[PDB]
Amino acid sequence: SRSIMSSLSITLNDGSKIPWLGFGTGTALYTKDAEQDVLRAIANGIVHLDGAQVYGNEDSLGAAIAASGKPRQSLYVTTKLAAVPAGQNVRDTLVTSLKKLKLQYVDLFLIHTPEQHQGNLKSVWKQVEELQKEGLAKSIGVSNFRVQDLEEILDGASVVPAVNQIEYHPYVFKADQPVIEYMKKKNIVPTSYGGLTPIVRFKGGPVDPVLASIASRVGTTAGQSVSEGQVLQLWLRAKGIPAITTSSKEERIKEYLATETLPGLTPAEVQAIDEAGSKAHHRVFSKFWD
Repeated sequence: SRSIMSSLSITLNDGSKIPWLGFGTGTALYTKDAEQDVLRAIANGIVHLDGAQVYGNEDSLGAAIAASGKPRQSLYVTTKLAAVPAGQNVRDTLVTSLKKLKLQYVDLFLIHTPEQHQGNLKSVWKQVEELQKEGLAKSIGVSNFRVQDLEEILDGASVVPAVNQIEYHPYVFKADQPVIEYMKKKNIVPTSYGGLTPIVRFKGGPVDPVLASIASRVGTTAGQSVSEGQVLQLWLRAKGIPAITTSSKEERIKEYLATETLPGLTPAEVQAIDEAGSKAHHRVFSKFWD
């Protein structure tokens, strides 16, 4: 049965392994849908589940884990700090998350965005470092942090964030080159959300014929049909960047799973996607980056 051990994973700077393929509750409107989506993801073999405080779906993620019958120790669970409610501290929010998730610890706890902690980034990160010492979060990281934001929290830090979860796909490749290079020097692993943006929101752009050509190649090598969407995930796999996905259709979930083991892209293929993506800038989330 699929588990963290039995799945493709990426090693973090603290020694632990995060599964390369993840599934996120995202901005799912109804918790009833969110629960069924996570159940579908676990049942089809995804073992990395991404939640957040701010969208209220931790309860459904916890209920789905309990209802799936899969041992919690087989699964990697992430959640993310929203704004700190008045009269509370960071630890208070994680205790609340863990009660909703029905867990004793999360595998990964992230600051969801620097925009919610303006003037307090150093303080918040120190609090997150203490939550790792306390045993409530195995690994700690950030989300949507620019180079400027990382410099701020790294000044006088005892722990370097294990990951920076960001929007990442070919249409932000050119703009993100500085933060990607910075993270590589500090050994911060980027993780991707929004990986299918080019073909879901901007179909008809310059990357499409490149994806079509590469999908035909990968499919010929593998002996099965391969989609443009699967090539976008192989692009992330080739860069060592975990892909957090969002679609709930069992047919698409099975497509995602296949990308874990499809033939990898060659250097010329990755470069061709980099180039074609660099012909357009389309940033869908965290617009303060622009």
